[PDB]
Amino acid sequence: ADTIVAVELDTYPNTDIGDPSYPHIGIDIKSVRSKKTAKWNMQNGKVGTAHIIYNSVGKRLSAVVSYPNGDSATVSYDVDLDNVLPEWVRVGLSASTGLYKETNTILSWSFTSKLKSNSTNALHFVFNQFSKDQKDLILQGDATTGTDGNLELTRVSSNGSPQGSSVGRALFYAPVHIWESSAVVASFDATFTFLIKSSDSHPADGIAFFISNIDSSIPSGSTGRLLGLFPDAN
Amino acid sequence: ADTIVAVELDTYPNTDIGDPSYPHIGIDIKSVRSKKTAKWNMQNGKVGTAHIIYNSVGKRLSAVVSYPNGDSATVSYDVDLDNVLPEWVRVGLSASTGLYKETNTILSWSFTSKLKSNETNALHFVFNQFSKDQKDLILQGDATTGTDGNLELTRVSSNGSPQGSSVGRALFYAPVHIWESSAVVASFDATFTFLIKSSDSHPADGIAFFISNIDSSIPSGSTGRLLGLFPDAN
Amino acid sequence: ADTIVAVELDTYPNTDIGDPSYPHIGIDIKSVRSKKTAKWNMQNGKVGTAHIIYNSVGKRLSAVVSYPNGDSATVSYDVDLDNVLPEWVRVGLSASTGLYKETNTILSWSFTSKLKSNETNALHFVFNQFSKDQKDLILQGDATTGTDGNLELTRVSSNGSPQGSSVGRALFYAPVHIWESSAVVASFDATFTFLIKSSDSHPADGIAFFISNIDSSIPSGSTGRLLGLFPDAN
Amino acid sequence: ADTIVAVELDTYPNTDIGDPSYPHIGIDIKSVRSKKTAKWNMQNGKVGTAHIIYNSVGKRLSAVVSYPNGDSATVSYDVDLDNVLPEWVRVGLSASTGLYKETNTILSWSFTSKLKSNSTNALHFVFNQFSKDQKDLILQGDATTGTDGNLELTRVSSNGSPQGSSVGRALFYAPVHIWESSAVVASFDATFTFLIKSSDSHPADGIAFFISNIDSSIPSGSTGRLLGLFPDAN
Ligand SMILES: CO[C@@H]1O[C@H](CO)[C@@H](O[C@H]2O[C@H](CO)[C@@H](O)[C@H](O)[C@@H]2O)[C@H](O)[C@@H]1O
Ligand SMILES: CO[C@@H]1O[C@H](CO)[C@@H](O[C@H]2O[C@H](CO)[C@@H](O)[C@H](O)[C@@H]2O)[C@H](O)[C@@H]1O
Ligand SMILES: CO[C@@H]1O[C@H](CO)[C@@H](O[C@H]2O[C@H](CO)[C@@H](O)[C@H](O)[C@@H]2O)[C@H](O)[C@@H]1O
Ligand SMILES: CO[C@@H]1O[C@H](CO)[C@@H](O[C@H]2O[C@H](CO)[C@@H](O)[C@H](O)[C@@H]2O)[C@H](O)[C@@H]1O
Ligand SMILES: [Ca+2]
Ligand SMILES: [Ca+2]
Ligand SMILES: [Ca+2]
Ligand SMILES: [Ca+2]
Ligand SMILES: [Mn+2]
Ligand SMILES: [Mn+2]
Ligand SMILES: [Mn+2]
Ligand SMILES: [Mn+2]
Repeated sequence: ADTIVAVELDTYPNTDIGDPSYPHIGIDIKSVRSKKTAKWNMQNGKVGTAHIIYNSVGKRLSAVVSYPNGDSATVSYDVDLDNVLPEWVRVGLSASTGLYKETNTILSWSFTSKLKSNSTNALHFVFNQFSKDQKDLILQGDATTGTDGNLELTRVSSNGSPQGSSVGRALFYAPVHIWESSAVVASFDATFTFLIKSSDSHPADGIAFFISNIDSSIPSGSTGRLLGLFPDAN
Repeated sequence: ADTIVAVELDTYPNTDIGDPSYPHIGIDIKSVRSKKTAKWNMQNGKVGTAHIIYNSVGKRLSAVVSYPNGDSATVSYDVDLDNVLPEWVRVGLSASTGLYKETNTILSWSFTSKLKSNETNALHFVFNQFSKDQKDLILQGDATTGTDGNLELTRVSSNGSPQGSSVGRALFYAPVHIWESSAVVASFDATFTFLIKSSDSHPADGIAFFISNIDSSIPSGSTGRLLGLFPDAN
Repeated sequence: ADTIVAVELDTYPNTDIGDPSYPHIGIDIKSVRSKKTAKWNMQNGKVGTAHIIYNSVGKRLSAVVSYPNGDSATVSYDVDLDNVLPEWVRVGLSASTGLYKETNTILSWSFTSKLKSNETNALHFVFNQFSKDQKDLILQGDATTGTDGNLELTRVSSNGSPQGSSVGRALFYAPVHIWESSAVVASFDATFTFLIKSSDSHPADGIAFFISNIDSSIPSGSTGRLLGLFPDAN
Repeated sequence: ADTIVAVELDTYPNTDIGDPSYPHIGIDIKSVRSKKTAKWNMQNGKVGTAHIIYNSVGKRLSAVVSYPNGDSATVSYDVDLDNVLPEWVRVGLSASTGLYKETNTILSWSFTSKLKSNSTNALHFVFNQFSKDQKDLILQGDATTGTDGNLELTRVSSNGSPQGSSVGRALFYAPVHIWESSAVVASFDATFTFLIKSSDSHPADGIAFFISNIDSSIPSGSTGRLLGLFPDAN
């Protein structure tokens, strides 16, 4: 299967599969069943910001999600990504809807990865605007870009209305050398701003930043609770 | 054919096709026949640094090549890249040998592109070492990656000996959005360090940083004076 | 006197001292009488962006001023700043009013300087929010920081009204090493966003990004057309 | 007393004040007695690199010291620096010798701090070469810069021999806004490369990256095991 590291903003509690019984942020290591979660109040129709930091030296993947009012949720998990991820990866953003839905709108996305010995390899990109033809993104499933300048990870019905059983992802075009055996520091950070909007009984399913094998594809049947990330709930 | 913008470090005077009659640096705009050149003393077997700066506001593409002893060559050309390049490009390094040869070894290469506004998209990468399997580079022709942690643009022997009739290029994997009609600033810079070494009667043929259409390939017969860049000498 | 290189956003035509007869951006080198100007449509009450670029290869001091409707004015002047500026400087923002007035509100300011090779010294600061007690800015004359996250270079009344005969500057706290003899490029850039509002159909006097000796202070009487920069209009 | 957060590269075990009985990197929070240490193989006369990372999400102050053969030592300590540091600080490098001595030579220092909320205030500096009159560094005690491009924190004799009972520090000229209550992520990193050379039975006393109140000065008698940081060994 693919190998997945993800920070999910999980708007829908699937308690059947380990979710806590609230919207949450969580850190996913090779499983949709988060290794750590924090209660998250998603603010409907508001623009949130997710910051994801992996500290290669502290061996700690950390995330915060916040909204302009001050409200933030924070999660940290101690992990050495050297033992999890392959050396080369693609990075991206994933969202899904299932029986319930929400807009999974990305308004900006940056990423910085650095491999240090004494000499550094580094990759930084920032999207503050997405083109209708955003050639440096691989769009997968239902994901689209433009002309409002946003990345729509799942189907949105152009009057702005979220569609259910949708799954979409965007990966940065270039593979990322995310760790190296000889790298003293293999750190990365990612930032994205998003607009989740739902009028549903409950919003579902969430957005994730993720790191995958290079050839990673949306697994068959990963709408809903699987966030476009996983083939199953294991 | 391809659309090419390049800064050449041309180790070989092809005075039959417009070269000045000395090793030179030059700024190539859709032709191997540089728009501006400066005399350049290539220092055999020394590590040189090339800095390329495109100032989108100043509409000036500038280049310096220097060596540790301070000796530098500078060229600037006034040009609006909006009128030359397609919106989406690949950026890369090119080198060739012909009837004469030299090593065209790249030891480092960084690039930063930024589009403002009204906000900023950016791409920055830096390579200080090149891996055997450098997945974020499209290698073309004879170009191979390290060790000695180096990018060899043209054929060299494992024991350091350059080959004639060689052409190779390395392009960053991701397409770059190099300008956009609504960009207030569409600037970029590139830097690379290189080791050109020859025991030939004359070193040839040079190294270029270039920017091409996304699908750019080595044009047939662009070994030698063309310097993996152009289909002919027009 | 101080030594001043400035990029002026001059709102008030002082035709008796060589201003053209329209609001303009200009490049000032040791004189308030710009070496080069471009006509500028100041958009009253709109948030403008100024971007300022110089490197020691092209030696072209460029500035663009743009508003989010996409109107922009650009000005460039080739000038060798090695020959103009002290090696070490402070960098700053300055603004002034005289008989006529405007708010000279800075909403953000960023600056980068670099000296490469053989390696890099760099200074980069970004202020997107100014703090009430901004310990890394030297505020001079009427300049004040909020709350409201803004820098008001010149005095604004309680009722929102800009006051005349005001001058103020903010300089970054650290000296900046603007050129170094062994450097093979020296580059700087600066960007700032600003909000000039006038209810006089006579906004005055304007805002400058400036570079000066480290001990630079507001020349006496440099309110109004002298922009907080010059002791006289020579 | 100053408030000190520091990462120490402690060459000399002062077991009577809680050092482990080996050279060590440690995390110091308001005491010379490190909250956490790791055993460190100081490679006499090799250029080492220290990397220090903290962010306010993960709140893990991590540091690694490595040498080009790939030997590294890492230490991390979870600590909420909001509760330790003043909001504004100066950042610096400190070193000392006592009865025993070592060159405490700094070959490079880079620092970045950022305060993000909605998408950022930032300070970044890098010194790869120290200038004889480095106007953006505040040198304290025995510390001296240039003409060799290095910063010698402690006294080195004309014949190359390091002197005992020496303390010197370099702080960056500007105050750094290390935390802000409205920031959702405050982060800093620091990298420095160093060359510790002893010809004796033993090297002492070590080098620290430190963060302090803006008016921080060398405490009296803080040569030796106090590393220029602390007034006592409490
Ligand atoms: C076992 O019963 C299930 O009930 C839920 C909804 O109540 C439904 O889950 C689907 O929709 C949610 C919300 O989008 C997703 O999280 C799930 O993955 C799934 O698609 C089941 O289908 C059943 O009715
Ligand atoms: C007609 O004579 C030409 O002679 C030159 C060199 O003697 C040769 O040029 C080749 O080699 C150079 C140097 O490497 C390249 O720049 C050229 O493109 C070419 O490959 C010509 O082929 C002719 O013989
Ligand atoms: C000529 O006498 C004055 O009238 C002028 C206006 O022409 C005024 O100049 C002041 O105001 C302008 C606009 O703000 C500035 O550019 C000048 O420097 C100055 O402050 C004089 O002060 C007198 O009123
Ligand atoms: C016990 O008397 C002293 O001997 C110690 C060392 O054992 C010496 O300490 C000095 O040197 C060490 C090593 O440099 C430092 O860590 C100390 O702080 C101090 O400078 C004393 O000075 C006496 O010689
Ligand atoms: Ca869920
Ligand atoms: Ca040639
Ligand atoms: Ca004027
Ligand atoms: Ca000690
Ligand atoms: Mn979950
Ligand atoms: Mn040529
Ligand atoms: Mn003017
Ligand atoms: Mn210790």
